[PDB]
Amino acid sequence: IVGGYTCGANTVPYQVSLNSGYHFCGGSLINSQWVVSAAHCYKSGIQVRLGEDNINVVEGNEQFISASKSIVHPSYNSNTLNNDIMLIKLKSAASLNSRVASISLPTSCASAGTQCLISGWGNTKSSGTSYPDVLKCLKAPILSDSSCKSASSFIITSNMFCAGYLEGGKDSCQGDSGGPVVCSGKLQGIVSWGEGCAQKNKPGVYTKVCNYVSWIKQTIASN
Ligand SMILES: COC(=O)[C@H](Cc1cccc(C(=N)N)c1)NC(=O)CNS(=O)(=O)c1ccc(C)cc1
Ligand SMILES: [Ca+2]
Repeated sequence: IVGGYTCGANTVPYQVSLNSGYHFCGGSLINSQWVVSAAHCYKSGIQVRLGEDNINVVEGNEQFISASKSIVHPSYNSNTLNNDIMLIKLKSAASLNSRVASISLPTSCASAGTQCLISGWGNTKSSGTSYPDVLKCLKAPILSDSSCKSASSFIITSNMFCAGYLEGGKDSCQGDSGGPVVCSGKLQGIVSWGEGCAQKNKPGVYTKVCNYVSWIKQTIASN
């Protein structure tokens, strides 16, 4: 997260860390046994860490659970990152509480100008590198599709949306991928891609979750 603020211990209870010997992507807990992340975060031997704040220090509210099955979206295109969404099922159900809680799926798609919460343990520098140990947060509004294309020249699909500031300075970054974008109390996006970080006229691009609710529900009810 570039230009954000320290969230505060366990203030984002649905935020998860994907670990394969080290943190490599974020994700969101949608129920006691399922996690949603980005398909480009796919990897074998994934361990899900819940209740995390400082990812390098056992603080007491963590739950480390191995994944038993990973399901990348059937139409994921790694070249364009269209349909950049993936489902991860935990070996055993997590114990839900104040510090470990699920986030609800949307019933409608968020609209332009809506303020959302983006979070992750990603890089905090637009130039160079600096990775934080604690969870960072950022408030950012959804942008209109035309305004996004006009300024960035990005080729967006109907399964993506832009959020951030055309002025630059604030944005998600390397390592935040797979993480949550929450608006109106529901999971509306997944950190997917961008061009550099916090660059002017180059806002972040996120997977539009409201288009995948049906797929998610059907997959979870049968796996
Ligand atoms: C990979 O290194 C980076 O600094 C960022 C990471 C990132 C990830 C998710 C969201 C954001 C964000 N801005 N909100 C940033 N991505 C890039 O800079 C990738 N763009 S790119 O122009 O470098 C590029 C384009 C196409 C290919 C095949 C490879 C690389
Ligand atoms: Ca910890």
